[PDB]
Amino acid sequence: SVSEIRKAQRAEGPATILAIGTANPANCVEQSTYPDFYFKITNSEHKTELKEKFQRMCDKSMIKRRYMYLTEEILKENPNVCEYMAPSLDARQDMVVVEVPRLGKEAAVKAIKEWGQPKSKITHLIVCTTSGVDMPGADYQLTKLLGLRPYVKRYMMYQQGCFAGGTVLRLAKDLAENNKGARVLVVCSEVTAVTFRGPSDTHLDSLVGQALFGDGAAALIVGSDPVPEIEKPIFEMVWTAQTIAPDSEGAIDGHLREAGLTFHLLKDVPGIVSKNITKALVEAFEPLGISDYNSIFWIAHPGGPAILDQVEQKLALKPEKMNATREVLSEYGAMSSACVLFILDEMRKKSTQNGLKTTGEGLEWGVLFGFGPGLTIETVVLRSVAI
Amino acid sequence: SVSEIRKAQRAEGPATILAIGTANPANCVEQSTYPDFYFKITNSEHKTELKEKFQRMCDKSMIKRRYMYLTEEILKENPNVCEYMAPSLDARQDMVVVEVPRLGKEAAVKAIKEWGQPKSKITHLIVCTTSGVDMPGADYQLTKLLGLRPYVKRYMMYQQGCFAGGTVLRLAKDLAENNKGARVLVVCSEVTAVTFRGPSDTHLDSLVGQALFGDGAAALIVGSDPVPEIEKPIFEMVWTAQTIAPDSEGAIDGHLREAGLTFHLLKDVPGIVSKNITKALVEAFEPLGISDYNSIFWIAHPGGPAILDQVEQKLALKPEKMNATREVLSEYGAMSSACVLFILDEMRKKSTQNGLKTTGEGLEWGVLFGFGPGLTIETVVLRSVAI
Ligand SMILES: CC(C)(COP(=O)(O)OP(=O)(O)OC[C@H]1O[C@@H](n2cnc3c(N)ncnc32)[C@H](O)[C@@H]1OP(=O)(O)O)[C@@H](O)C(=O)NCCC(=O)NCCS
Ligand SMILES: CC(C)(COP(=O)(O)OP(=O)(O)OC[C@H]1O[C@@H](n2cnc3c(N)ncnc32)[C@H](O)[C@@H]1OP(=O)(O)O)[C@@H](O)C(=O)NCCC(=O)NCCS
Repeated sequence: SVSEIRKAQRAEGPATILAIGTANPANCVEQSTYPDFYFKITNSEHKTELKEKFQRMCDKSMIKRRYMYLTEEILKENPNVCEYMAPSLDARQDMVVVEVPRLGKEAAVKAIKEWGQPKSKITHLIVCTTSGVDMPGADYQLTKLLGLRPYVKRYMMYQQGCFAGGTVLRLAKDLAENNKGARVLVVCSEVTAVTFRGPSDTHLDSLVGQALFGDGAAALIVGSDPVPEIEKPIFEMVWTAQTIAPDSEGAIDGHLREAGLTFHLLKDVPGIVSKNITKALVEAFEPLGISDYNSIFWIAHPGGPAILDQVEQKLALKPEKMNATREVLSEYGAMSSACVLFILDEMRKKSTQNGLKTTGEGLEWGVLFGFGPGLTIETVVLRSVAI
Repeated sequence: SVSEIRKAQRAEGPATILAIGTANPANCVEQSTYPDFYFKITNSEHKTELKEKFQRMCDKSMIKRRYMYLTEEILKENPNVCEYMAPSLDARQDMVVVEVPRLGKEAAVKAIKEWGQPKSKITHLIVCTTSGVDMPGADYQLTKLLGLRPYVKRYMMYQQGCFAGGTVLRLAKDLAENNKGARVLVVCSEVTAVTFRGPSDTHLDSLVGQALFGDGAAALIVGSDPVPEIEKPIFEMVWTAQTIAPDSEGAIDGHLREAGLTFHLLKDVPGIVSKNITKALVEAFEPLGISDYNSIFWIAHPGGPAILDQVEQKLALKPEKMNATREVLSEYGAMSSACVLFILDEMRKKSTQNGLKTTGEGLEWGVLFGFGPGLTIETVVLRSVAI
């Protein structure tokens, strides 16, 4: 009886990513000229030293542009958003409670189109965001916007931060694998309207966030037991882990206050990530018998370029390993949770477009990393799919 | 290879609740005298009509007392919290970012003691709260406070609302069932310091929340494949669902603003719940061949007494079905997500104490309901355990 129900209820194979679709606000912000725009829009042109400092951060960022919900016209109507710290949460919340599900919606409609199956077959819905919170949440708004069934099972992940691209995958794996037929829509939608703020020379950590963060959503359809020649696997999830690096208390903290979401960097993030990445890698791939980290395909949250460079240096990865990750950093900036999902998209499209044998750059096994508050490391083990 | 990994990775039996422990702030607030305390502490004694209205709500509430982090001494130091709508989120956040994990901690240490196994066997941690958000979140604070392993896999459910006692169970089921050996610590910790506010005669819905909400945490250890005679099952989870009632847009909304968390009731919650409960029940128990709702044991989020009375009337449940739920309402008030978990505790202790044959009041099959924003209904199907 209960064991017979349990056997009939559960799926059989590994959770598989079966579609990926992305969206970004229409406003494109060039990085090259960004320090002049940002310092003028925040009435900080008098702060010469600080500005110079910010131009060096933007030039070193390895970001060419970012898409941003916030425009100059929005910023001229919200001077409290332009100050470093002024009461402004109600204004930010009003932007992102709407923008998050609207952008989410765009991304999900593309993934759903790629998937090709009836949206009423969507059984579970994971929404993930670091901007804004609301009740009913963005999961409820998206259910309504997309026309999903009313009984879809919802997972609203609010205020998670930069590692949550790995969390959503970790979550989606167990939902798809334990429920026969389940098809998970995963939406990660991040708008920086909640974090934008003016510059202050005693809060340079906050200034780094202003050079690096950008907006965007990605959506996946995740499922086990794909219907062959009807659904088309892209990646398979095999294993996951989540861990907190030692000696990293306060490395990446973010508080939602009356003045919005503030971020504070209190340790050395690039050096904590580098120092701990090997540990993560051995815990993942030692049971797979693999020890050569240039033989797997990589996905790494690009929390800025120094994380990437210090991980590549640490392990002696060839320069090419981080190509997809850096191509996403270049074109969109760090989109918090959505970022690693754009990198899966970027990798599978490039491998397919270039005639490679797998969606994992020609390779079989892959890794995806999420880095963020705690200092937290999310690891997902992937296997590519032939062709 | 991947199928062999998948077979070795997954658990076998149904997710089982193996310990439950609860905690509440030490301040006990009598309901009988509460309208005099509340109207004086919010400088609203001049509002006679409103006060009378509130005394009738408190007398009708069927709540004898509630435990509250907020004291008069805290309230005299935060007059902005005492007003209906004054800027006060930073003050509330500072209370609940600390109180949530501290209260959570108390509850979890009791469940962990009851469970009896090494805390290092805790593989997953679900924290659920509707009060406050922070990064790193309360999941991270609790990992640290309890000494859990650094690699515990964390699920931070922020700003979920009153149905999330059913969500956490739905989540815990799939984590325990898909991962061999996994042992889930589930903590639901709700402090109303984020919602307390003064009275306003054009916002009576907000006034209802002030009569009903109270604080508290509950913790569970959830696992499949219990080790017989080492771990002691209390309830087994068989099936879950989550759904959004038709025609309920805006029934229970809650916005986190600069003035704190506000709640708004825009429809008839008791009549929406009653009207839809039968549907939920048939979707759950029709595949079990059961149609007599007095033959299963009940657990219902007591979002106030009218929900309970209108559900009991609708279905013709004997008065006794809602005994445990109402005993928790009586002693603690509505503790949001934690509430239904206190009711499982209350039911299994009473059945054991009174010599009944199961922990489900002598009965085999049971149901737990979560009601909240959307208008959302969470259903969990339970089976009791012998003795
Ligand atoms: C910011 C970044 C793009 C600059 O690239 P870079 O290769 O490191 O370039 P540089 O070393 O010349 O330094 C850039 C500026 O960062 C500033 N900076 C970065 N972290 C700082 C900190 N904790 N305190 C003070 N300044 C800091 C420096 O003052 C420096 O300005 P400078 O020219 O006056 O000296 C790189 O530092 C980076 O990727 N940082 C991100 C790390 C991170 O934690 N991201 C987390 C997201 S919240
Ligand atoms: C509040 C409650 C405890 C009172 O019990 P009761 O059996 O219904 O008692 P009564 O019908 O005499 O009414 C109590 C007061 O509720 C007030 N009330 C409740 N909902 C209201 C609404 N939407 N608009 C105005 N007043 C409302 C009434 O004005 C009434 O005051 P009264 O004596 O001036 O007329 C019961 O209404 C209840 O359980 N409400 C909860 C429903 C709910 O949505 N909970 C969701 C949590 S956010």
